Amino acid sequence: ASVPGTTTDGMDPGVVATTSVVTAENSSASIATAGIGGPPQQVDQQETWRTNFYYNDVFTWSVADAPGSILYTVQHSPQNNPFTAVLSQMYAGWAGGMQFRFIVAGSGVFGGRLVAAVIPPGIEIGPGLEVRQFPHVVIDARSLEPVTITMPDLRPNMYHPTGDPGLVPTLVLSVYNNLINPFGGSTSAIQVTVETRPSEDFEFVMIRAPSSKTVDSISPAGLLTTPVLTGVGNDNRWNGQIVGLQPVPGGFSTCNRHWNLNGSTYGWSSPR
Amino acid sequence: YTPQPDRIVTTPGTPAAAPVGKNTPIMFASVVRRTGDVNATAGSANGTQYGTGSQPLPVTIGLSLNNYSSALMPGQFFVWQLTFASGFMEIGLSVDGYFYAGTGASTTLIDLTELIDVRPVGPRPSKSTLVFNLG
Amino acid sequence: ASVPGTTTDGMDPGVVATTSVVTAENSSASIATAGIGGPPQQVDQQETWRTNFYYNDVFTWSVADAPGSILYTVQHSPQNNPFTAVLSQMYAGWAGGMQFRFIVAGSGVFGGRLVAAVIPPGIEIGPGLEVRQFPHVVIDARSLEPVTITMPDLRPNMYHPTGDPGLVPTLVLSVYNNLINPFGGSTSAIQVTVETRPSEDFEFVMIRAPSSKTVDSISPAGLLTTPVLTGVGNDNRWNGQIVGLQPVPGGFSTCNRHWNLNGSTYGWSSPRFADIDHRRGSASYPGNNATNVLQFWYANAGSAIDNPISQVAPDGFPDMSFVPFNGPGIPAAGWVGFGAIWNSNSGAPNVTTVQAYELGFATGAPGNLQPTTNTSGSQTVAKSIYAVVTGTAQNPAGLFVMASGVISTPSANAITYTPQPDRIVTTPGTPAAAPVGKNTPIMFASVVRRTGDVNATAGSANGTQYGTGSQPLPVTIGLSLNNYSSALMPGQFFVWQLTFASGFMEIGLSVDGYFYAGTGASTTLIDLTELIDVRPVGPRPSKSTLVFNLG
Amino acid sequence: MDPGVVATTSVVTAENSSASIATAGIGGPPQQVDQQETWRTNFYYNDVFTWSVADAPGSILYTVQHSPQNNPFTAVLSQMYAGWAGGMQFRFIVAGSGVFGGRLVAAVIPPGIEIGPGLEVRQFPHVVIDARSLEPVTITMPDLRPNMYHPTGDPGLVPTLVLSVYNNLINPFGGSTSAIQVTVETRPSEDFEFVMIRAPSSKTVDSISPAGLLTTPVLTGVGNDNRWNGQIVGLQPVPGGFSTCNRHWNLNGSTYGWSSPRFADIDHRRGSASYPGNNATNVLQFWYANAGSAIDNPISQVAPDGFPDMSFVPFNGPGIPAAGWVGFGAIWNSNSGAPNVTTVQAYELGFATGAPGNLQPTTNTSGSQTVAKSIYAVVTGTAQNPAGLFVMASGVISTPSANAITYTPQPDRIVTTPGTPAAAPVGKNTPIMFASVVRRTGDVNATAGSANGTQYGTGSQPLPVTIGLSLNNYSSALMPGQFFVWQLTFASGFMEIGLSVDGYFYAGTGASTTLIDLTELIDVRPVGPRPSKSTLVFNLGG
Amino acid sequence: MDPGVVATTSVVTAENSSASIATAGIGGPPQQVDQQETWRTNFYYNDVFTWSVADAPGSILYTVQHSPQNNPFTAVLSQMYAGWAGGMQFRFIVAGSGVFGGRLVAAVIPPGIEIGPGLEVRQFPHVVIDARSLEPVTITMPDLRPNMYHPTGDPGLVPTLVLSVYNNLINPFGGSTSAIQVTVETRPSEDFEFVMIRAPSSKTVDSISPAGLLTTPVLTGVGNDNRWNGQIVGLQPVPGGFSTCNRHWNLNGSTYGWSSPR
Amino acid sequence: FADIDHRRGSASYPGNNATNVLQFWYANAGSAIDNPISQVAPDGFPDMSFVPFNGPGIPAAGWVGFGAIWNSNSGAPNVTTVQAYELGFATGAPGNLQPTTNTSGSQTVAKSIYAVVTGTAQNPAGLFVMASGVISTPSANAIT
Repeated sequence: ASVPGTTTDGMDPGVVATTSVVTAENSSASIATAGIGGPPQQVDQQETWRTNFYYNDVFTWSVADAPGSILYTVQHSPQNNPFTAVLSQMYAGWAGGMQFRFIVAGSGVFGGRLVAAVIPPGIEIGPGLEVRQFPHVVIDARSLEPVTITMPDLRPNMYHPTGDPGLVPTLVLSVYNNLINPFGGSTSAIQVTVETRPSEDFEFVMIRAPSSKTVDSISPAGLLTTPVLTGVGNDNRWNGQIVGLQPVPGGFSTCNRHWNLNGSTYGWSSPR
Repeated sequence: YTPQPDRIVTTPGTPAAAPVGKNTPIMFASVVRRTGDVNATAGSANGTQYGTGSQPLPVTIGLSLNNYSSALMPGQFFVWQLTFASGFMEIGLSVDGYFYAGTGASTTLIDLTELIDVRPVGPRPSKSTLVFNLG
Repeated sequence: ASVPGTTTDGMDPGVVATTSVVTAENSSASIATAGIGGPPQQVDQQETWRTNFYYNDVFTWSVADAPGSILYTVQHSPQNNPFTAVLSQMYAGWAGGMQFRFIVAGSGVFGGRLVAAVIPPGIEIGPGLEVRQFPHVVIDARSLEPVTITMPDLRPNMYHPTGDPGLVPTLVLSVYNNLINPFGGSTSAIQVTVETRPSEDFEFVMIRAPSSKTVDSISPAGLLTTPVLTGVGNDNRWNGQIVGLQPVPGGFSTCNRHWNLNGSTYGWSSPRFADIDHRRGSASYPGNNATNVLQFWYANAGSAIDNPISQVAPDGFPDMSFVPFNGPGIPAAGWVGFGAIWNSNSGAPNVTTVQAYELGFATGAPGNLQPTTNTSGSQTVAKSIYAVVTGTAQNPAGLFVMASGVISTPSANAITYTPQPDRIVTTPGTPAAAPVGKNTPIMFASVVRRTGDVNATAGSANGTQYGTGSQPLPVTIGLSLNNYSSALMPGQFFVWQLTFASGFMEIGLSVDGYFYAGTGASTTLIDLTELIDVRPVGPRPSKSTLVFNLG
Repeated sequence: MDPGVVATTSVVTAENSSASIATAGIGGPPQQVDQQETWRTNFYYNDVFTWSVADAPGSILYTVQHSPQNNPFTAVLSQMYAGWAGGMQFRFIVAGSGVFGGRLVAAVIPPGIEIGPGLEVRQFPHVVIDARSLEPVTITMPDLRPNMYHPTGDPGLVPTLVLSVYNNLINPFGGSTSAIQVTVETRPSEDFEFVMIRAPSSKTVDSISPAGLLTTPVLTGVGNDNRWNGQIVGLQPVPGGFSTCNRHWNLNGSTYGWSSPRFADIDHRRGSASYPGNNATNVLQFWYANAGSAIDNPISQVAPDGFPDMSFVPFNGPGIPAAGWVGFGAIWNSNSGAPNVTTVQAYELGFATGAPGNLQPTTNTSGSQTVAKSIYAVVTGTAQNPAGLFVMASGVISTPSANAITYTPQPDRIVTTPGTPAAAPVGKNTPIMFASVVRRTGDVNATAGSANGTQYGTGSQPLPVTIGLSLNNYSSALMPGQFFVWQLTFASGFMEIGLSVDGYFYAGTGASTTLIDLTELIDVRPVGPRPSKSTLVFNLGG
Repeated sequence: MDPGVVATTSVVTAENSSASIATAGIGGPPQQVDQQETWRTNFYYNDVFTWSVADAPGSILYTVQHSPQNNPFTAVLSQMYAGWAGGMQFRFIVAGSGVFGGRLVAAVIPPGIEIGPGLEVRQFPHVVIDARSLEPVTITMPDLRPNMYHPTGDPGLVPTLVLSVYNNLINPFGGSTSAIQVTVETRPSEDFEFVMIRAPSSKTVDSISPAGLLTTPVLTGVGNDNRWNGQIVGLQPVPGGFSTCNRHWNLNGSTYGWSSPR
Repeated sequence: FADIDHRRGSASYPGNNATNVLQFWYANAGSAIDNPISQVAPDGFPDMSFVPFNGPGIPAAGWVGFGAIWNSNSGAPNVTTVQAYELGFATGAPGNLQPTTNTSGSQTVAKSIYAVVTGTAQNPAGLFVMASGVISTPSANAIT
């Protein structure tokens, strides 16, 4: 009695594609050296946030992208999942893997393949990075079942602290083979959606008070929120409603009332 | 817009916002009234006047209280997703504090009146094209 | 034995996809809870109204819909199934889940996925809602077998009263991935049909009289039928038959006889074409001779003490900005009317001055008369367009103007529809119609006589003048009494289906009282001559584009 | 004991229940058969009929056929089922009194029998219902059919239930109370079932029997007349009768007259114009045409659309005429008409004979001529032979001084076309006429307060009723000889209002000419058809 | 038979009694549930309403909500209990006469329905009450609620009991007597229970509906006017009307005039 | 904290000479059709009662902001009538100036506190005043 591949459950991983970085000794070492933070917390395997896949990002794959061109890049972090980012406000450290589910919304008439490799930490990410010379999994554009890969937690640290996570692996989806629409025309692009889920060895180690360093001090996610860019936030020059974005093709250099990510300024004005 | 990059007073020592690939620096526009026309607001028949700033005021307020040194290594963007009524587009934040969106050599002002959802996606490399399509 | 999958029975679900909320002990905690209404009514899992899937709503899925764009969202209600909606007027409360079966009309050459999530009842649904971060399933556009998604009854209440259900879960089926049609050409959309069958735990509890009134604002499907368009039914500014709809690109704002979903008006002028009467206001005339002059009446905006709705204008005074004119040349458009002057203190109207007067709102009377845009800080004005041999100059004076109006045109050939969107006055604090997506606001035209030509007939001898109004008067009459605050969820519109002789056009009605159509950037008047019948569809969100299949 | 408890109860079956269920399997399984449902174990209201003392023993009061519209919940279930079979239980509740006496017959007539005066119900298998009975009498209607099931929309031959007088109603008092009300309550029997589910879009009964068209606000809110667009504040009876045919629509899809139901405009193109006096300064313009020259009106040729159907009053000189119909308007020349600037005035229109000499009022439209004379002075007067009028549709009443003349029109001034049905008082019932407060020329500020009684203008029937009747055909929706009756409930009383096959409205006031105010009126309610011999109730607040 | 004997009796339950008691355990054990108590096995006076001949058939005479203030002993028990659940039994006693006639409708309106002129009670599951009836007609009000229990002070959605005219009252005499009195008697049902005991200092109804302010001695003893401080000996009617605004206080906390009450 | 902007507010100057005159601007409340929330007053208007003051006398505990008057036919502000204008509510503008609290029947009344050469007497004129305000004090000593 069957389920049509066309439709997938949220708990359904699809086809589990393995990679040479994903091993048993890596997982056993991950748990054995994550135990220094204490017992594993939020480890109950029947929770809704641990079994279901939740949306991370979507991206466009077109026929104008050469092979080796990187389309999608995710750093290993608990901010990828929307539920481990909420559980990280009350825990002082995290350790373990994460699973990424890819759904390629192509038909049988398309051609070309994606590639998927887990970059070890310490490697620069950008153009000239040859994904296809890593341990990799190819993904066809005519794939119907979703394909999933596990990101192993390849760390030099024992655990990752919440404020400073340290060095983390990176997952890249680049063009393995050029997408080819045999037809010819303006309708030459497809979309691939990434859903993320914590693995079986993902855990948080020690608890901490949420009145500690808050979400405005560990990541700048709350600096740009929804009402700020619509009718609340003002510029740092004129005190007016931000109603547009003006691109500068030649570049500029603003010194006064401009703060970097190091909490410093080169100007002469307080932030008001 | 008045704050043209050819006339901005800058102390010696600040980093420069340079275009990285197809990504280009952006500056946050706002309607600023003039001494040529008091009643000139957005959509005026006399012509709207735009005042542009480098960062939003809540962003530079929150940047002056906290430190994100262990959040973005040099050469990485922090990217938010801005979805509109028609399309969606992405802006990114550098280490120096400048905002980067990928439009290439285009200088058209973004309308920004149909913005509905602003959400973050996390750290991304600097030499990657942020997706921009208003339709 | 063997079905191929191309043919599915009405009792056939196909593939069943439960996301994370269809649990057995949830159904057990819902069945034992709903006994507070007594024995469960209409529970028998052999009846043909609850074992077969039935049509609820069909909707299109174009290639222009971005991921996350809302295609089809319904709340948990008996109205999602036709026989359950029939028994909903028979019963007085319900509890239990419902099965939603989706059929995708797509070939194997299409591509793209459709997400489907069950929203918990406490979540406000609007622009900032992200659907794909909920427990969901995806449905491909190449789905041959139908997919059923059972929406359970998650509720903080015991049972759901039909009058006040409180908090109900919501099924949202939005775009997961862009539908691709790798072929170019005219084919850029497919269709998805939603079938609905009540679940194994659906039940009704109490009886009530057939269709007894209820706290739940009734669905506004009865205030707009077919005759309204091709028969009786008049306008808001004038009393004429609606001969067509015209789309205005940019928007407009009318706040005279306009009532919102929540029964309220922002302005004067109760919905009835009676007459215009005032008592306080001054009359004056130019010229040293009191013979063959033009009378000049004005009062300030706020002396309408007898008006029980708002003080800013007398009842029936039109919302037309004044066109300033001087001399024997008659003005271009405006609101004239056959009327007279009258004095106060038990005074009857004067015999020798009955004439056509044009009315309006001015600023700076009686000097440099200027047109007025805002109602606040203004003054109402009225002056004759023809010659009358007498003038009165008493400080207490008033008008008597018939309520039906016409448009004064100097040469009167083709002209322009009146009033324009730049000529309608507005009270402060008005809501403004804006074009959302490809949907533009529309405005209903009618045939109105002119002072230059008495024969303003729709035939030969010059094109006609189309007088335009905001919403029809039977809609305002039926909506000035009832309250529809909970009938339609804000951010969507109640869409109907007009059926012409060679096509169809969908018309939506928002929460502001305005009407929307997906004509696009066109100013072409659409003629209602071949319109046959009107069938209601129901709630549909603003991201969906209405069809414009015209012959 | 019929409470809201768990309850044992007893759902009484029918005599042919074993063969009703078995042969109704041709539609498949029986649907909505479950004996614990609370729509099947309770009696619900079906109809009320009036049993008066003036009825013969054996005269039929209440007749109804076997149908699922006899129950409020089987009729609700009937839109989603294309076929039904099974019996029904009827309960009769009498209002009655201890001092009243007389019996009734309830019996089930088998199919193939005519129902009328010749039918003798007392020899059928029946039950007897007293007037003074406390416990309501229950009868069961078996489903005696020549078919296997009754499809909705064409049910075939059905049994009939007939209520006849066994002994005539006696009141030992005398007058005052001379009628009683009996309530029929209807419950499905044991063998009642539905078969063969259908889409609810399919509908059979589309004639409410003129019902949903007259709701309550129509009278305590919106609602206008047929003469002016005035708000309805009163009903006033007239004894003797009246005739109206302008915007008066009968129960079929027809009318006898002009003037489509809309207050837009009056426009006529061809007709002669004149003015008296040798001086063409400060005169009264007089326009005339004959009856039958209206080519542009597609309904009737006798008048332009919107012309008032009143008789012209003969007046001359500077005196303002009493009563009448005036409206603001102007005269326009032909040949791509642009009107003359120097003539816009109030004009009194109407019907005369012998224009422009000795003007006499007219009663019949045949042999008459339409006239239009100004009441106020105008500085120019034309006399061109092709000329027309353009008069607004809403009108006011011209008056010499203030005070209050009478309600206008009187029943004798109203013009009729040949072939018009006349209102006649039948029994103690008498026709009514809907009143509205209208503005006048002697006093513009005719607010309903002090400074004499305000002027009342009366039309025939409400406009909502004219609009909702024009489209639909009701040739069988009301059985001739009866009227459809609504039940108005005030704050301190109630009244029954009827509606015949001719569009007229009736109330049982008798010989009284007093206006009845809908100030304290709250709600109306449909009842159904009821015969003309029954007097409508007049338990008002007085 | 309702005497002061040992008695067998019959305390008639409700249709949803199995689910009313079980879900009311969220407040703990059920309190004041004992079927031999004499405040639960007898009918007591609740309200009287006048049914006149000048009322339309279907006009609402008596409307009341499901509440423990409908019984004189559950309202007494209500000050020491912060929550109740369960049904109630209503009995209607008509004064009537043999010469009077006409029926009434008693039915339980489910929650979520407006109560007024548009409501049609005759198509509800109901009981019929004659004017000339000897034995009083009993209806049971089930506790149909969207909550588990009704806390006192904010009971939520409750069913409503509506008395409407089935057939209008007729008097074949003429004038004189043109109204009748109907007495409503109220008894708790089988599943009625209290939960979650509270201090009696807590109070909900503090407006007597202007009641305890006018007692009897106010008129046959102490009591003064608003103009002079004179003892009240009479009431005198006036036809046509009058206006007083000096020490005349309306039902809100306001007046239109001077002269504080002293 | 945005600027105060109002169209068609009456402006005048007392006397006949236009040397060291004090600029007077007033507009009735309920006529400022500029906000989507209410028409009682323009945006950024302080909720302060006007303390009356004449001649060369600095007012006290008052909301003074830097402002100018523009012609409504063009929108261009006038050159010389840029001063620190007291912003508040008053009851009677052409006669004696008195403070007020209620908005019904009061009027938005603005007046400069230092001497301005000449001044616009145009009746449909408009008033612009910047967002933030400083304190009008007769002396250098602080108050409550």
